[PDB]
Amino acid sequence: EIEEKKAQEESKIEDVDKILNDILSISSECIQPDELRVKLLLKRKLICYDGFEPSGRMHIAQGLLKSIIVNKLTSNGCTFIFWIADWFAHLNNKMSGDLKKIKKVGSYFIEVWKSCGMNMENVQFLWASEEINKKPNEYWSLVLDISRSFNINRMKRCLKIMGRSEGEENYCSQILYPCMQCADIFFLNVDICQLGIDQRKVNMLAREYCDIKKIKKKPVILSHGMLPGLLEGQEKMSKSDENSAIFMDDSESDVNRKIKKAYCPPNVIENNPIYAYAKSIIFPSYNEFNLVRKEKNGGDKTYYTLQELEHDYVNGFIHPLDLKDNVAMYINKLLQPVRDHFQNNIEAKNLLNEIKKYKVTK
Amino acid sequence: AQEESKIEDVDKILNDILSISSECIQPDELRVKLLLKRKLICYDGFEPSGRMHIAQGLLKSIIVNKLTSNGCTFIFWIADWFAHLNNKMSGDLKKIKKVGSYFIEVWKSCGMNMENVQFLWASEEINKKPNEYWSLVLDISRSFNINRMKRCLKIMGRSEGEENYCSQILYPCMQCADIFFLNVDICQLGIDQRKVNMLAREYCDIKKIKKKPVILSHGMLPGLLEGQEKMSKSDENSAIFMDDSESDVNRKIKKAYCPPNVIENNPIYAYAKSIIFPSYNEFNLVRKEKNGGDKTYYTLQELEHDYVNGFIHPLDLKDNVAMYINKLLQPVRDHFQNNIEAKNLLNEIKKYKVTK
Ligand SMILES: Nc1ncnc2c1ncn2[C@@H]1O[C@H](COP(=O)(O)OC(=O)[C@@H](N)Cc2ccc(O)cc2)[C@@H](O)[C@H]1O
Ligand SMILES: Nc1ncnc2c1ncn2[C@@H]1O[C@H](COP(=O)(O)OC(=O)[C@@H](N)Cc2ccc(O)cc2)[C@@H](O)[C@H]1O
Ligand SMILES: [Cl-]
Ligand SMILES: [Mg+2]
Ligand SMILES: [Mg+2]
Ligand SMILES: [Mg+2]
Repeated sequence: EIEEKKAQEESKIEDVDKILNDILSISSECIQPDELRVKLLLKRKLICYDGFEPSGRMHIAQGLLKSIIVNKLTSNGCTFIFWIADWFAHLNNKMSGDLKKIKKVGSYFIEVWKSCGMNMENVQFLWASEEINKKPNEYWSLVLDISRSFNINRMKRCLKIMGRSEGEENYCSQILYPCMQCADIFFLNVDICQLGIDQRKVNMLAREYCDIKKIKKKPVILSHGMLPGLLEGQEKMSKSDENSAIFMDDSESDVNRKIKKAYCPPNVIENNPIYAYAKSIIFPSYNEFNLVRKEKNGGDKTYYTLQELEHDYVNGFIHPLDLKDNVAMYINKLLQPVRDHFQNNIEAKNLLNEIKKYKVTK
Repeated sequence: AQEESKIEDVDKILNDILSISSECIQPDELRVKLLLKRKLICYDGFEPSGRMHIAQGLLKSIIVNKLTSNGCTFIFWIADWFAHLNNKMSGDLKKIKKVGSYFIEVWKSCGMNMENVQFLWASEEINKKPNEYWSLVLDISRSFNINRMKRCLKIMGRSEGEENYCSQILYPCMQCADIFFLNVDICQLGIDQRKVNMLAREYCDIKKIKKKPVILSHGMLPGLLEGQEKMSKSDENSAIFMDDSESDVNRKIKKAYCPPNVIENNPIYAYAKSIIFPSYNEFNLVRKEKNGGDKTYYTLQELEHDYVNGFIHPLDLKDNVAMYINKLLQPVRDHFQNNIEAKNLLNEIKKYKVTK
């Protein structure tokens, strides 16, 4: 009974190390893998979350890239919260600060995520407005206590989380908003903040708040990297950077048109967004990269690892046009279930029609 | 023609109010208000951050009773969450609430036990309508930049000099929201609060709200010692407290600043002018014959002439101001000496360390 106990304990540590190692694989940065390892030792599921301003069409980093990450976590003992940050978009002047339009876009985001090929068993969609107003004393008390703990300058270091900067006129809303986002982490009892690296400053503020308050339960920051825009030098795909985005409602022709003229330098993967889509979206989705091409250009070839793919790209074995053509085809295939849903479901088709009539305000 | 009477009345009302007030942001709006066949809503707000000083009881009572007697409601906003946000009473909301309770006991025994006065708790009222309240706070924050809002630091007793926490941006957004949340017609606070009252009127113009609050600011009662332009818990030994005993009052007044011939920033004279003379409609100065003998003052003009000309020595003014303050505090003393439950409450809050 000492050797089966030993074999019971060994098998558990190997499981955790493998669970940790590929939870880390979706990530650009983890603020303490050792703390993540610790948290995966709990019997319970770990609460993870990301949050979204409903501010316009959804681009493929928020749908396609997101679902890969969420699927990895929910198949590894996590629960995942999508926080529909409607009050936040309103505070940040989005959708002309019209909350009815914001909530329409939020419903649209949920329709997208539900047809994204995410396993939904351990996924929840929570609306900021609804949840804050279920427990408004607890929530605003937290907001106020966070505001007392940090000075203004420190909080202005979080402007990037709302797409703002010191350069513009800074409204007091830009102090309230990061206090609220920080409060959300505690309000939602999050174990893992799982947002893009542009949100990291307010996730670090939350850890700092823990030290200030002598809270030992600190959230782990599991940041994912920025999916780049189509054009050279666009580090971040977004509605804000013109011509940078493929959207979740783009048609098969739109995707083909956008990929064709995207930046894809020969022999180079640094700052190459076509390669980035291959590496961050297609390869995790398919677990191989199957490069299809004409016999004239070398026929088809399957890449079973990312190193294989990189090697053949930098040495000119893969021409840019072959890389672009396959990336377009795989993005189109990954968007097929979303397209089907908005063609076959007339309520959802309606809703997409309504939200596309809106004006994208900043 | 009976609106003739209506207009004569209101004009008299307005003249009295402006005299006691230090500044009124638009008499003409206040006149329009006073000519609404409804009850106007007035308010003042207090952080429960320590013992109450005489500006907040004895002086407060004079303007409150003038407004309520004309049909107004006067809300005393017990700003418990604001005190916690402003780091008072060690941020112990339980102590803040006990202080708030003791405030109500003081106010009820110094002239505010009345139908037209409401004692409302900030925490309680915000949590009845939290979506409405916080939506306002957020929309106010969107409307003003950080520099504009830091111009309100004085309303919390803070300055640009010290470390400015984000709580000092949130607090004025919340105090501004209160004005609309409480449907206030007249903000009747000290002049140290005027920056955020002006922000509320600016918010109305930004939002095209035509119902704008009148700001009716009262002047600051000076502290006991030289150059303390404002009595406060903040300056130690600046304050006479509503719970001070007769020996405490006598001790503090004897020690106080009272420059001969000088009325400017002379706190002893300020207490005579702003509290005693309005409360009694006269000032009876008791003195020995060799020092000028007893004299009854029926106007502030004569009191000022006699003081500036050296007819009233500072010791005589002090002895009489102390007598009168003790007289005015007698109903408070009797309440806390007899109402054993108020007695126990005073004994507890006296034991609280005042924090900033
Ligand atoms: N190009 C890209 N590549 C990869 N990830 C991306 C890219 N663009 C955006 N994201 C990620 O999408 C999510 C939404 O983005 P956004 O709506 O801007 O978030 C905000 O405003 C946040 N303050 C919203 C918010 C509010 C409260 C709260 O408690 C949590 C969050 C974030 O995780 C972004 O990092
Ligand atoms: N020496 C003095 N002479 C004459 N009046 C004085 C003197 N000292 C203080 N007051 C006056 O007493 C009252 C309380 O004072 P405080 O508790 O400091 O107020 C604050 O902090 C206010 N932000 C509290 C507040 C919060 C929310 C809101 O919706 C309204 C108000 C104010 O009206 C002061 O002007
Ligand atoms: Cl409400
Ligand atoms: Mg082929
Ligand atoms: Mg009453
Ligand atoms: Mg005599």
